Amino acid sequence: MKQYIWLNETIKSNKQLAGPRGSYKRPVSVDIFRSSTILDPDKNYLLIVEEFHLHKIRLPLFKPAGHDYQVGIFNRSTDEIMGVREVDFSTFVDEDGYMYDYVDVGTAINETLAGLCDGIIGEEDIPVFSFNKHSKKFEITTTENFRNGHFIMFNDDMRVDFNSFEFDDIDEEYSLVILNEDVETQDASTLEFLTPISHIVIESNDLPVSYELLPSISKNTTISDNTGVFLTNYKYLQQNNQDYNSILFRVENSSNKYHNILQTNFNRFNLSFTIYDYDNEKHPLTLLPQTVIQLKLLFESI
Amino acid sequence: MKQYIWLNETIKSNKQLAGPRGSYKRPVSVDIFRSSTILDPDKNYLLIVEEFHLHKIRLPLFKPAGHDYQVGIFNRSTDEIMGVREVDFSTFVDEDGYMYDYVDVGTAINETLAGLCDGIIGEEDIPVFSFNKHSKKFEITTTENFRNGHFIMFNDDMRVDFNSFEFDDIDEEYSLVILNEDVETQDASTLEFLTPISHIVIESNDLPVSYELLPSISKNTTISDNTGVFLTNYKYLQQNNQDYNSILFRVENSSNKYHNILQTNFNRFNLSFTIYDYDNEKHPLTLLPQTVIQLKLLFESI
Amino acid sequence: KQYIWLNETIKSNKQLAGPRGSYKRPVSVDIFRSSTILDPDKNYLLIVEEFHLHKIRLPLFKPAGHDYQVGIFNRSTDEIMGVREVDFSTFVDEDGYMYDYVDVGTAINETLAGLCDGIIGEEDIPVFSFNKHSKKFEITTTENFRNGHFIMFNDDMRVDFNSFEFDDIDEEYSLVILNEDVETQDASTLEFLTPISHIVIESNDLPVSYELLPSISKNTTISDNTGVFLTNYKYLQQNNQDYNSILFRVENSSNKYHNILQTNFNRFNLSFTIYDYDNEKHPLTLLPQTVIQLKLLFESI
Amino acid sequence: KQYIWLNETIKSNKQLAGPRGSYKRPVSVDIFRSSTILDPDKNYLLIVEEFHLHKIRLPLFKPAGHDYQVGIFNRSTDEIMGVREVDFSTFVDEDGYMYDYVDVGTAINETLAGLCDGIIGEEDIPVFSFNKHSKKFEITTTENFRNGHFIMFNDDMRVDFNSFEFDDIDEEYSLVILNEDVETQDASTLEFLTPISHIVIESNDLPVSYELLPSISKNTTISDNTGVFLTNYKYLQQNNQDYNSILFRVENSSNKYHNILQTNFNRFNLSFTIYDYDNEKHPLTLLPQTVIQLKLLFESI
Amino acid sequence: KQYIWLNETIKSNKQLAGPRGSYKRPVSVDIFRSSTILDPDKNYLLIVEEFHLHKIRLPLFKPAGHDYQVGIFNRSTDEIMGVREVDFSTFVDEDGYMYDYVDVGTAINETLAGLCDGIIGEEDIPVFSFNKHSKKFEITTTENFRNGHFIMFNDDMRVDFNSFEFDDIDEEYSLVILNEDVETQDASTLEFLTPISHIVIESNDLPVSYELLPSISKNTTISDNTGVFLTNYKYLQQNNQDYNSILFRVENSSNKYHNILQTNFNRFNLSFTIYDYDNEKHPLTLLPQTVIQLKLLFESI
Repeated sequence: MKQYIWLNETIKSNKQLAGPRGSYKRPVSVDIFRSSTILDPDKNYLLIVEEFHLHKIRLPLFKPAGHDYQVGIFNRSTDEIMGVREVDFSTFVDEDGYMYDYVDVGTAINETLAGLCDGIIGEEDIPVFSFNKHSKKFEITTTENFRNGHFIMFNDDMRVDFNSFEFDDIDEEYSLVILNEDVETQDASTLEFLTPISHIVIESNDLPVSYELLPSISKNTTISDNTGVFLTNYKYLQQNNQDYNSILFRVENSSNKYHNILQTNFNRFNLSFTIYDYDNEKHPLTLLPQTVIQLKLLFESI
Repeated sequence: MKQYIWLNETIKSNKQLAGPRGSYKRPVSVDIFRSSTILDPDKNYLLIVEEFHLHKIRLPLFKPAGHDYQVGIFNRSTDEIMGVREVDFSTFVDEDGYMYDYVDVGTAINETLAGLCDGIIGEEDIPVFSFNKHSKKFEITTTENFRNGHFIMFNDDMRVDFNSFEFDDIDEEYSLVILNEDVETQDASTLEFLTPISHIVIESNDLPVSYELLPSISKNTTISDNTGVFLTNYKYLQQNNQDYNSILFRVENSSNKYHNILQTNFNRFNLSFTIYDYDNEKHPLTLLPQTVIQLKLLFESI
Repeated sequence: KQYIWLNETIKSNKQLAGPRGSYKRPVSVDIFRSSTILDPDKNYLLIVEEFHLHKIRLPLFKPAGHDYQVGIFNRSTDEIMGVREVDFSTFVDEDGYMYDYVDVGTAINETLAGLCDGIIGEEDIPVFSFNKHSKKFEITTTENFRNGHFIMFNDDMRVDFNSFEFDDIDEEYSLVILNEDVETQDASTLEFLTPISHIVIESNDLPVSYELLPSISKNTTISDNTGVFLTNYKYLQQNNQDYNSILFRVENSSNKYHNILQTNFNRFNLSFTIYDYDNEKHPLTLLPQTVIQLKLLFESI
Repeated sequence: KQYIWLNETIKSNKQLAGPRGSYKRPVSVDIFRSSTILDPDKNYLLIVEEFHLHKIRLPLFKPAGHDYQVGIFNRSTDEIMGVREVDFSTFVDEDGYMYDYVDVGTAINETLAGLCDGIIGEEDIPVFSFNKHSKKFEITTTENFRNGHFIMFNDDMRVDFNSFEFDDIDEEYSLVILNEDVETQDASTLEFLTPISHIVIESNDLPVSYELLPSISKNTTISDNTGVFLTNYKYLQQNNQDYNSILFRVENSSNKYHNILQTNFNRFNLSFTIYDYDNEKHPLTLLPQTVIQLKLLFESI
Repeated sequence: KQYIWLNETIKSNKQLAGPRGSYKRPVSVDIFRSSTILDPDKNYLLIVEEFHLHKIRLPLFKPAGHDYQVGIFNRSTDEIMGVREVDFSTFVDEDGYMYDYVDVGTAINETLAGLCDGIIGEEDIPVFSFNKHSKKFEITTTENFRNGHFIMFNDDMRVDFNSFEFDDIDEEYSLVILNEDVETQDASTLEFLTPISHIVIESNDLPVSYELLPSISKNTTISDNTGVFLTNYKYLQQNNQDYNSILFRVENSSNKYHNILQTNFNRFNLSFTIYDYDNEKHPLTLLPQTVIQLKLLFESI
């Protein structure tokens, strides 16, 4: 008596629908609509998302608002701090608050550093902070008399997010960057610390499916009655410096991500793709002209 | 007594059946035909494709119809667009609309670029777009005098499909390729953005099996009662520059990939292999003279 | 629910297998137990949990399946100078196999050298070899050859050595494009050369459900053909190693079950059989050093 | 069958965690809902589907679990010159931990150089160091030192730094055989240095069946000991990163269920505890930048 | 459906294990609880969910299993000059094992260097060694040795060092084809050298269904032999490390269950045992630094 009902669905795009480079920000959404009912009224069903493919989409790599970076210059002779300046990303950011290239994250940190040294260090001893495309690691390029005279300072947010450099803590907030070579690099990639993207989610405002329990909407009370609809949640990881992506999800062996279907009598519902950031700020996945999206669902009877 | 019924099948080929280099384009198809009935009438069954092997077949690597590429050249001194041309693939394409080598995709982009430099730029400083066999990444080769004078422009389709270059957006369509060295290469492979092949499916016109639910045929309306018989969905990924492949599948992941058998009394049925492109255009998997195809089905009783 | 486990092993020696396995003794075990294995009141499924074929020999190539031909194309006259079949007969064992991809490379080389005996000077004769390091075939050439001529591969050579760069001239032959002294394959193609498809465990006398097979006949489609298979392991040739240690362990998503039809037995045979891509089955044979391990599960329903 | 999902998060900041996580705030969450979570008619299993410990600091070394000693052996006189315990006192935090293998190397070195200063000249004093790039420890020496002397490692040093080649002179000490100026480990041994074994989710108040534990008594065997564990993540230190982002997802082992004993509840606590290899348990703590995510599944039966 | 989890650990030290594990104390634990573990009215399966054997020492080679012989062949005379069997006696520990592939290389090298003593000049003696970096054995030779002579491997050597290029002259012996100074294996063959087959958890007194085993005596094939195995871990030697840290974690949907026959018990013993390819059984033993972890599941039906 076990029944398997498979529902495929797709989304084509174009320049008229999405605008140049996805300027219109059209959310990825699909209206499933059929002439008859999908499920039998005698049976109880579970819903699982078997697969999806988000082919040719754009995702942000950095979100300055979440971070509070600061750089500084220390002196060896006087043994005191020369200055401290916050990293200003304002010129590099798009309207929605995001950046799309770790070269630009590296550039912004460099301009803050070069600007801080303007009065106090000579031109050819100004250290350069940059992002290497090959190794996916940030590097610090320095002269030998700079290393003898001064140190570069990172505050705790810079310390943590660029953790694979070598550090020597001077106080509660600031740390010195230990530099022995002309070109010093990270021991390891830390791009996972910089990406704002946490999860990608499929939701539905009208599908009669059992909600997931959530914590309190407010920041105050532990007590909560809050719920939400989630059909699958895919954990996103940023392996490299590619803002343009092609994301394949295929359910594996265990396939534990089931949700109860509450009402059998329906022929219509909406599905949407939503991106959650690490700060829990929600925003929709948007189409490019060249985006194709595939989706496969399974309604399984019990 | 739960029952496992296993069904094996193979296709050998030759030069008479398939034609030279598979000229005849005979679809991969099998008629399973047996003496007595395959299943018991007293039981209900699920069908799952345990394993297949597409041994020595050919697959296309690129499909120019779906892409609208344009290159261009931007002068720094005048600070204006000098020329723009569409990339023409007509001289590289086979009967069905496909190409079979990423070198040729590189060459086509190169000749477009050379043709656009014909009148305006001197012969020694003409840039060379190419495909590196060793790294699976496309490269742009340039002289120092060219980089001081001019830029290479990619439109939004080029931008997306060759995204791992460093870009600088000048306009709603075109973006500048930032070049700092003689030979500049992609920071990541983008062959996944070029392959027209999405899925490879096994289907049947006469097996009494439950249909999967499909989206609307008509462009205007969203409603649909469209259906189709799909026995398995193999997702394809282009790993390298190999048109000739040996494709193995074993069901270690898709525990859920079952289909209901509606009738128990059948004696014979057809199976055929079909390739779906990303534009959802259907075309059959075809034989070479050297093709061997293996296939294993499971009828599992409930 | 009942889980009944059954271990078996085959130690080998020079007296049982002969020197270099010259006796060709099939890998085979007779299980024989004092009482009945399964209790008569229950119904059972059989599954093969693991085996280990430790220290055995497998072939890497089988010339009979392939029809290789090489040729020389003159670029000046713009015509074919000659064509010859690749003969593997000096390289093959009694059973029809070869055991090293160096030898497969050597045989293609000697065919290519022989065809250039009268036509081209000694110094420009091209060399086709197998690299042990990269598992890729290579073509060594002089610059004088590359201007004058091209090497030709027929379609079987084209498909099996597909990762070279090719240019078709007619419906059978293709030109090998060569721009450097030492040109090599873009990717390994050993998967195209191995004859080994599957390794299987079968039984003459175990009361188990048979798998449905296609027709033995050359012409007709209709079939009542069947056969006993307890597991089938897909084999892939990763490198140039004829000697192998093959480990199989069942992953969690467990489908490879077979119905036991009769509970009343205390004795059965198991045999290991190799299947090739041309469907020709032959037995897995013992070496003196071979150890074989096996674990079966009888799981009740 | 019913699937009840429950998500939770912990945002953090400078005021909650303190500078560099100095306040040592345990990673903990109180769930609290207006209505009851589970239907009283049904029976449930609990499984932790996923968590993500994003931006946390973990120790890389814990001196109290080791007893390291270096020494010097003279080749000519063929006797032990001296021996000393490696002093980690200066390099350690309040809680007894270190966070960099560069500092583990430095501590071993200063003990080695302190033992040499009266009996070996400056030029020939060997340098023990950690290599950031290869993730392997190294010993830098002069040819004059190699011929005159040997470095001595005791058993604990011998085992934790096992990829150097060794020569046992007595039942405790071993000679480090050195041929080049810079000699390195044949393999990384960071897995032997980490104190972190498991990371666990526990709950004092959730009505879930306990896991059976052995006695806290070292001498006696008998035990009635128990504890609430909802999942246990095995941790592996691969590199020199104290700052981590740890992701768990139940693809591997969905056998990890615990019986819910009481359906009637709307409140419980979840905490993240770290267990070292000596079984010393301690709380996972927050940095200002930490974000923690958590997903539980109550599944009916 | 009930899930009963039982944890267990062994925290070693110098006094329990002895210096370098001198005391050869087997890895064994006694579970002993106040009340009965399982419910009397229910029926149970047992699965081992995970273990961790952290800081143990395993052997890499076992000479008694192999009969290695090298030889030398003259090109000019076209005959065998000499043959000698490879003696490992001077390298082997009390229990018949060796712990470094360098020493296996050295032992073959001395057997080779003793055979050349009277026959070949000092410079032209070939060197057999193990390359630590590549995990491959190597042969170093001079130009005039390759022109003058060949090295011979017998069939046992041929099979265990199969990655070299070979050429057979006789039912037992084969020639090692050497074209360059330093010649190496085309593939690693440490898997042909490890004597370790699997690591097993046993129990004398746990009331659990035994696994069915073959005959102890090789005379007859009939057998009523049985043995208690709770889990069965296949071991693979991937490098030259004798000191290891072995982690086992079960797959989501494993079949590796055993039937518990009696629910009325509160005590049992677990022990870790190593099985070799010759089926010889020996206990896993503690070092002072060893930590053992273990998690059982009893799952009701």
